[PDB]
Amino acid sequence: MNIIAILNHMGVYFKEEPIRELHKALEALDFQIVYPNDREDLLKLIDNNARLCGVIFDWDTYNLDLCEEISAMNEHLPVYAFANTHSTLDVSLNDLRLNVEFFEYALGAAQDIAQKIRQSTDAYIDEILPPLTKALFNYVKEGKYTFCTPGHMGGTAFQKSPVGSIFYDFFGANAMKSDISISVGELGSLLDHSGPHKEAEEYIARTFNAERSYMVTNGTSTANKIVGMYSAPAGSTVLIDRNCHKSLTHLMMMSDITPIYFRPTRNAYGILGGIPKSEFQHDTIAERVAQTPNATWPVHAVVTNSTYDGLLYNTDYIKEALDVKSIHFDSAWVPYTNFSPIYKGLCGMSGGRVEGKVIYETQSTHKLLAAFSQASMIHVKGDINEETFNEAYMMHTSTSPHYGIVASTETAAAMMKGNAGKRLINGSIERAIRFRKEIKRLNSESEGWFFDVWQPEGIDEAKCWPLDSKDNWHGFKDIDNDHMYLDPIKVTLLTPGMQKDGSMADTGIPASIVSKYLDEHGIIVEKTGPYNMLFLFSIGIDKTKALSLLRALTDFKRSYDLNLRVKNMLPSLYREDPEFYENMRIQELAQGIHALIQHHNLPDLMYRAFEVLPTMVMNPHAAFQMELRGQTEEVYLEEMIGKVNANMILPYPPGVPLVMPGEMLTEESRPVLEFLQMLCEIGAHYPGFETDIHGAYRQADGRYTVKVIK
Amino acid sequence: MNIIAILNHMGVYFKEEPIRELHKALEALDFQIVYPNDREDLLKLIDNNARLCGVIFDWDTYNLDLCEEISAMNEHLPVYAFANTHSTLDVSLNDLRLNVEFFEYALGAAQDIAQKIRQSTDAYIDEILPPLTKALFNYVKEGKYTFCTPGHMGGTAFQKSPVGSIFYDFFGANAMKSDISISVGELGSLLDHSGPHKEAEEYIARTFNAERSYMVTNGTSTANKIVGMYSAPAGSTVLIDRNCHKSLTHLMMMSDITPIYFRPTRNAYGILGGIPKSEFQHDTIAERVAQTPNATWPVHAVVTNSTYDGLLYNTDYIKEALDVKSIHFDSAWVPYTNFSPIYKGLCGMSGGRVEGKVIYETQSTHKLLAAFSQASMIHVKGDINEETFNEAYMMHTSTSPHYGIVASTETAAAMMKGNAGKRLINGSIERAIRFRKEIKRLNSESEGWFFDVWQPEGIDEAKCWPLDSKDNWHGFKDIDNDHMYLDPIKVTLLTPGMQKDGSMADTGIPASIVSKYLDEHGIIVEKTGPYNMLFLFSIGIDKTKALSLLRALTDFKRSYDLNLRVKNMLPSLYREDPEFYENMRIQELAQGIHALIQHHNLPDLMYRAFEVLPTMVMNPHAAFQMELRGQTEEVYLEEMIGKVNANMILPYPPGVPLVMPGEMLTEESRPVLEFLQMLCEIGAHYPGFETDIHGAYRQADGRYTVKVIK
Amino acid sequence: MNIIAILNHMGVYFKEEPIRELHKALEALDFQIVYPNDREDLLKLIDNNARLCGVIFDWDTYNLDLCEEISAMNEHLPVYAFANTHSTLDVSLNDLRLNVEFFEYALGAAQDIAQKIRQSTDAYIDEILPPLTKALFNYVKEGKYTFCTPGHMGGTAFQKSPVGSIFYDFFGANAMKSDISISVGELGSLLDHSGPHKEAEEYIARTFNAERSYMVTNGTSTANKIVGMYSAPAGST
Ligand SMILES: Cc1ncc(COP(=O)(O)O)c(/C=N/N[C@H](CCCCN)C(=O)O)c1O
Ligand SMILES: Cc1ncc(COP(=O)(O)O)c(/C=N/N[C@H](CCCCN)C(=O)O)c1O
Ligand SMILES: Cc1ncc(COP(=O)(O)O)c(/C=N/N[C@H](CCCCN)C(=O)O)c1O
Repeated sequence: MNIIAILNHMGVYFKEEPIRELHKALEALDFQIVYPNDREDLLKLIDNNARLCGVIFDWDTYNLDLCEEISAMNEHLPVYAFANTHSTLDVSLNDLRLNVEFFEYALGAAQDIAQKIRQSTDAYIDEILPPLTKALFNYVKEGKYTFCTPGHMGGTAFQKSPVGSIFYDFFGANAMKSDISISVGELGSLLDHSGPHKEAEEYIARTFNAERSYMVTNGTSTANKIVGMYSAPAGSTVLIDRNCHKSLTHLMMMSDITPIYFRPTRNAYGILGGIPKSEFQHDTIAERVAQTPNATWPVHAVVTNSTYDGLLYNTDYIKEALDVKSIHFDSAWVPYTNFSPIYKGLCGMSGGRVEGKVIYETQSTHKLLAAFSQASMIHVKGDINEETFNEAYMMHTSTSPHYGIVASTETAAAMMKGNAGKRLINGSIERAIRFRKEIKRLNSESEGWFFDVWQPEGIDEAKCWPLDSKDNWHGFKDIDNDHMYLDPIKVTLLTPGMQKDGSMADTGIPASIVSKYLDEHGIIVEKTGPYNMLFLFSIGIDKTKALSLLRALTDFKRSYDLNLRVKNMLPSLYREDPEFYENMRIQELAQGIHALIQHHNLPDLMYRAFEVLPTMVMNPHAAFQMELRGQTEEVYLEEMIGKVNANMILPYPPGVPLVMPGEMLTEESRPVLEFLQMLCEIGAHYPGFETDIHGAYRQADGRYTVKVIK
Repeated sequence: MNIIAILNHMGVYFKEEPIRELHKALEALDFQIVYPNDREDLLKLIDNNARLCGVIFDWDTYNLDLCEEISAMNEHLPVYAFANTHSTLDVSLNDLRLNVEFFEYALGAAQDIAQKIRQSTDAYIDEILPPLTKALFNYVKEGKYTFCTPGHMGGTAFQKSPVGSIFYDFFGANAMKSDISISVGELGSLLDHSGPHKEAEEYIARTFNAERSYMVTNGTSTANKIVGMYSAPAGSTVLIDRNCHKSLTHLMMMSDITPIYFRPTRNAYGILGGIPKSEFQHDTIAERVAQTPNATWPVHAVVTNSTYDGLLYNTDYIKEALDVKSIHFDSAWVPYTNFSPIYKGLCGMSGGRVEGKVIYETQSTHKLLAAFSQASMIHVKGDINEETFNEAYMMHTSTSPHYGIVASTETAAAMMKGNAGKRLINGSIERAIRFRKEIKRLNSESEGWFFDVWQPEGIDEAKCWPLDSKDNWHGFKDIDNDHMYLDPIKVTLLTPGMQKDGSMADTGIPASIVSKYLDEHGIIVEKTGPYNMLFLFSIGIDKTKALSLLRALTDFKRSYDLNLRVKNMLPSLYREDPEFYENMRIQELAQGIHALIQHHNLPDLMYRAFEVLPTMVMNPHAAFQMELRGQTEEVYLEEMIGKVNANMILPYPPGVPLVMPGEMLTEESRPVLEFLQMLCEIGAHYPGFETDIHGAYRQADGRYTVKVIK
Repeated sequence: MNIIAILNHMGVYFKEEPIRELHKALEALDFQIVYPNDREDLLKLIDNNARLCGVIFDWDTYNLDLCEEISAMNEHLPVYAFANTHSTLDVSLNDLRLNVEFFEYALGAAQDIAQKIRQSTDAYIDEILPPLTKALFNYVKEGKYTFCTPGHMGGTAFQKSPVGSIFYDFFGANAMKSDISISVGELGSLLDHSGPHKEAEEYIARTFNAERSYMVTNGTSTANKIVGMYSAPAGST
């Protein structure tokens, strides 16, 4: 934050000489001087380099509208205008609102002006920094000696060891000096909500449209556990999205609560759909309560918004129709809502208080914003017991929080403020839309197969595209209108292999092969389905990465059409089993995997298996408790009918839980067993594509076992 | 790790010129060349700089015993010997065991030798690095493009923002690039225990003398909860150290487990003593089970070893005598055991398998070793159900672990390997002992008051000093012999105010004032008691910090004797309340606090309050569940007698839980109430010394309230 | 107050190279480094140059009695001892009374030691400065814009005039920037005996063995008139 831009190269000594003296004086204050050639050059320089901390220009040459253009991108960016002919009568109120400091041309005045510019730079840094992060930076500047934990003592222990010195050099001195504990009392305490930490929370609460905000250092898994534990005492009933993360299952296995599951939809690709509106109706909930033993009217409800693939709910309807006092939205995938108007009414915090209800949002700051991993936010709108919620929060938060993660959470809040943050979010949205349009365009010019994007046909402007019943791009059957919206940030690319009606095509390219190819060429997809790939076009994706992705996809298509050897096209896959892939070509491998999927009819089997709910003999807490007591045995896959499952069965695809602890497979739920057996059979044919079923254990004979209650 | 030391100043061109050529060629490979003046200079240089990666010396001038001296400090540090007169007949087997590579003198041979030295440096780095950290570093060197979480995409989003650019510049590019998720499949999965992660675990298990090892990214709080949840099913009885961390209390509030509390001792200073051997006897436990309602024979037992003040147990006796199938040692404060012989038999992992028992150790790697905060280890010795334990582990571990914390854990394991790690631990122990001896010496030669050190009178050699019933330095009454030992690392300094018999002196200086003075002068103590101050002499403490501490203590004594103004001595304290501290001098403030402590008789009241156990109406789980249901009201301090506490009451001092959730104060436990009232009265007299009682809430009127069940 | 004396010419790399690095890091912080040839040279240099703000020496070569000799001339002058063989057991209470800060020899540790020495230099300057003078210097460092008397506004009016510019160059910028009035409320008021002014009086009273002290800006003529007028009412002898 030490780059100062000086405009103009005028030809009068009485201006150039003071500017050269000021250049020397600023360099004496550790500033880096850059010289844009014109106004447009300066604007581009500001737009591309966030470390530009100041602009110096001649007022005689440029009017104060240049400051308006500068403030359109960064309203806090200090501007220094040198006045020669204009006086105090040449400035208006609107101009006086801009962040301009006025200086004059004079020999020998460079030291004072350089000091003024230094003070202005410090003030700008102070203004844009959030409170807790600024306090942490100041503490690191202090350089105090610690005799407390962590114990590496600001990295000294690492510097005393060779391997530790490598670690120190990799992570740097500042990452070690900022690693502190509550023994440093000037920083306050995360658990006590005191000092800068306290202000941090309020800062966050104002940035994310929340009444109360809590910082979590063990991810949205821990955030979900905290919210669920405060909301649902032992013996209560909770509505749970079936498309819930495994953390909700862990919470259920932790606390004795009775679950009643919302039933979401899906398509042929295996993309999880939204919960139909009827499932939020009071009569449906009452019927499920009556049909569920030891179940009363639910006191908490958890909905996944959005889904992994980017399907957001109209949350106003849910907040109005869900007759539950506590509504929690697992928004791990959408922390950027409230920073763009396209998400209005599509998130838990949207709007104001709900009478007689409390609304929670759990957000993975580290997922779609800029924050270190495990950084999570809990946002509360409504009435809570602050003491009791603080107890539930302390039971899951460590007494030695990582200050880097907490500061990253606060800095993520800070990065969303002002014109710079608005431009960040809007630019990411526009980049994703441009990539989607380019994928469609390339598909049009392509002669033969090419990747498609799972989206509406004619996307034009920046918005969350609604999923209507008339259209068939989304693949959902009889969908509710004004219910589900597609997030433009989450870009799903489709590989060939499925038809418009949901059936399989004669040929197809499993998306896992494309994922491996991208990995070999330095591109990491977020996740891969049977014929879909998810790419996150977050604030961290630039034009370079999008163009590289396009080039890699085109190169894959060219290589596949040429039918190259798997040895050369996928070197890592060949290294997995050189004998099996010695002479195989990419087309033969892709067609073999597609033929396995088609002959076993994976899409229909997966859909049928996930549209029938296994019967709940006991809640997950009871099954886990009897598992901890040793009352469990390992049986084979085919013998699981009539057995109470002890663990969660989470297969890939589709990547969501199919069987919950305390659930039993019957003749009605036999599709679950045959889908699992199909997955086990398919995963044993190609050495680089194994069966991935959490909760199932592969034996030496290749058979798969599950753990069930005796 | 690019510093090469050349020990050579010969006066022959046929050696000098090839060495100069080698210097230029090594500099071309980005090596920093240093020139020690002699053998002793080279040895000191190696001892003081862990970034030295190679030694080049002339074999004619120096025999191979110099390599022996080098390997005494670093057995992997490559040595390059230039042979002129010696041949293959001049090397013995013992010399051949040393890591020495032989070269020859020749013009024009510098490039090949420099390449060989580069390969040797890379081999050295590879040899000392642990596997998972090496994989992380290699992945960062790859520089791939991510379309997955975290979403800052290696820090790109940070570089696109001004405040984010400040954050990026502070933490550095490598910290942000190493932040990844399981979408990068080559690094494996911590949750799945696959790939390099798996190797890391095995590596850790071999370094810490554990059968199995698990890495926790949410601290020893989460590690304790995982161990307890696996070991204690709902409805089971657990033996719990009363000197337990709040995490064990949180686990009891989470799971319906019935606790039976061990009773540790304490001294006049409030230092928590060890649990007497009688509490571990089968008859005592059986009697407690008979008296405790809804209690069976305990299936789990948790012991805090060591204590906060550094008291380790003879763990062999506990393992032999404690008739519990599951014994868990909360060793958050002692992760360096197994790395020094003085701790033999003083930790859970010491020795081998206990027949019919499982032993757990929970270590805060980030507390006394070199690791990032929240890094913890679970060490298991004995038979466990790996699948059930893995489920319990997943229930508390986030699906997006901080890879930096995981790598810091592995690097902490690697830092203990070899002669360098042995020298690190031994140097820390010897530094702590030298500081203790210096404190004793300064006390002996001081005229008047001086800081004391809680230790035996005649500490000479490096060992854990036993606490004998004959000596009275430790202040414990009728202690068992060969039971408790003092860890030399944990240095407790005593300020005047107490007497040798346990009563308080006429005058005294509370340790909080000394703590504030040290904070003002850049020294952070671990924690402060009424008259004691704890300092951690970890591997991160050097001679510089120890001498700085001594200087600061002498400065405090001088300033206090001069009776300076509080305005000048403690500027922050005066800034808290300028009107109250306007004319106060340090002696008056210290004497006022000491007079309050004496008049209220804090030591005797605290001892009595922690000597009587409050009666357990219900276990903490029941109280917390009924608190989550709104069945809790708020009463004042004087009205808690006969009420069931809803939350744990943790007073400071002594910093350990006094009242647990579900416990009720009676006439037998009225000293608890008197002690709490005394603390509330004492904390309202000086604006910088407030009452610190977790679970008690100060109101506007100044009175303190606690909440109980209605 | 930026002259640091470094005292040794040892013949070992593991000490010489860190000292050279510290020399570079101290020059980066605007310090002037001097190299006395021996102990007596250093003592004479300290005696003859009050602008010496620090002494760096090797603890192996010189015991802490050299710090005693230095403190005999200036008890607040910071000394920096580099410890190699001596440990915490080699220092006594009397030595611990001296204003010595201890460092170690290590490559790459120069920036931290330079920052520590800078903080020590600032503390030394603060300790020797009186309160009101310190406040005036700090205010001048703030560089505020005044719309109040004196009216030259920190010397701007002098810089706007040729003869005024000669006057300004002669008297210097700090003299004109420190010439302020009570409109700057943070400096307090001499007439009201408030703020740093009040502290100044107390400071003066302690230094001159007086119960009360008053500052006069019009000489002992005015001081005598004040004392006499308070002491001698009209009509007295
Ligand atoms: C809806 C929802 N709610 C909560 C959480 C827990 O949040 P976390 O602890 O991870 O911060 C997640 C986490 N999903 N990601 C993990 C894998 C890590 C990311 C790999 N690129 C998974 O797929 O299991 C979630 O999807
Ligand atoms: C016996 C025992 N067992 C487990 C834990 C949890 O380990 P953690 O989650 O913190 O890694 C702790 C934690 N003690 N330290 C914390 C914070 C200290 C910060 C200043 N140095 C506290 O005082 O409450 C413990 O003392
Ligand atoms: C006993 C006594 N009491 C008070 C004062 C007034 O003090 P002042 O206003 O000057 O600060 C003076 C002043 N004497 N100085 C002048 C000579 C000027 C300096 C020549 N080098 C004189 O002799 O006339 C004094 O001698």
